[PDB]
Amino acid sequence: MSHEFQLATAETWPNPWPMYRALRDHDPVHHVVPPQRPEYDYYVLSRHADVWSAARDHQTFSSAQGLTVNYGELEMIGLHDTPPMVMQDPPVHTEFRKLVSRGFTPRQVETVEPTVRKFVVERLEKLRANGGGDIVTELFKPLPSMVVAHYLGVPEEDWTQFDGWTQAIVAANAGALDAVGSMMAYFTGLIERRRTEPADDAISHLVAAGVGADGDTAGTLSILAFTFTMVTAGNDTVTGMLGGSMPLLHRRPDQRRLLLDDPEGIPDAVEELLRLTSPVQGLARTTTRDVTIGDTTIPAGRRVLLLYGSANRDERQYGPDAAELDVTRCPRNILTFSHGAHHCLGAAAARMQCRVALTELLARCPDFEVAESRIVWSGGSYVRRPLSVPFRVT
Ligand code: HEM
Repeated sequence: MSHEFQLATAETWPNPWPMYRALRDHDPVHHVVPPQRPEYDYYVLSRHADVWSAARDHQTFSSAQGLTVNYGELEMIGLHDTPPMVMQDPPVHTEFRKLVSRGFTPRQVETVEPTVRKFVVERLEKLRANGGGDIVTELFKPLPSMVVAHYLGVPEEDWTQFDGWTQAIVAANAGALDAVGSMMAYFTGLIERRRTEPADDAISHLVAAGVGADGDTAGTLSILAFTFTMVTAGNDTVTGMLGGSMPLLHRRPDQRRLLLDDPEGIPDAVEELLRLTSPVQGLARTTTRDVTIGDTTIPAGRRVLLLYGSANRDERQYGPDAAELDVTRCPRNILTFSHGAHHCLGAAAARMQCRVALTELLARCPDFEVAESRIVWSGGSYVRRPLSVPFRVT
């Protein structure tokens, strides 16, 4: 047990909630001054109201210096020259987002759903036949990779090779030189193909809109950067949502009962699971001006950690039962996908995967066991996701 603020590790991901509660109740605008590195001080926002408003306010809370509390981030990763879309502010962010958004419509979520369902069924049946097993390795890891592949217009025949690169990158993001090289090489070819054979995906749309046309190397690089953004955005997060939901469901048979009796309640249940798992538990911003929130003034030029995971658990927004699973809650203004300019492009895709996985878990493996104490969590301070979830089926 610890109620003192610290960036999470594999060992402290099981139960960050009391720490968050202490912040919300006693220091909602919390100044962190690392004793070993006081020059790397930063601030932490834990309440729903403050996080909601800060996420929206890109003018005051910029994404352009990076999304971690590490002040050397952009040079450390090698993206200072031209940061990716998630590290762009408007207006730079706006045009590119408009173009790629053409590949994030109901059509793209709908076309991949039968493929998602088929894979979920295949893997859950294998688990059922074997009385359980490694649900993360066999389902919750590979599934989101296929969906990201779909959104990038990777042909189905290349999904296995694409999974290989994805896993190396995801593990490293939590070097991957072979993977980064293979992927950037593969997409160079695919982008070229989309010049003459455009489909309905985000890459096809970027190419059709003339990004990279007429020797615009920088444009082409932006498409390549977007592929890396997608791999890092759409994988560990979904695995976190899926794996993180398992103990929550297991320990509430009454809540499973509600959905067994009314499967049409599953979409609402997905929102509640997204609220409580909040796979992106926090991301940072940089203040562009001094800003006062209550009795605290955050100086210009400092990182501010937006604790989405805490905002999602704030009793001021969701009541004294905010810590509990209620699949009929219908929570509004969840922070799981942030809010404002950078609102997750993959929200509908993530929701669809959760819906299909939950539907089939209840239909195919209703009697299951999860030992929460034996879950292994990934390292990394921003995304909360299991590497392994003990899973037994009777
Ligand atoms: C449950 C799973 C997911 C969670 C919790 C999640 C969370 C988020 C969050 C919090 C942001 C905003 C980042 C910020 O505040 O700076 C974001 C952005 C983004 N996400 Fe997701 N995401 C998920 C799944 C996905 C999927 C499946 C995809 C792709 C199909 C995706 C693609 C993106 C992209 C491209 C952005 C950048 C948007 C922009 O900066 O304008 N995400 N996501």
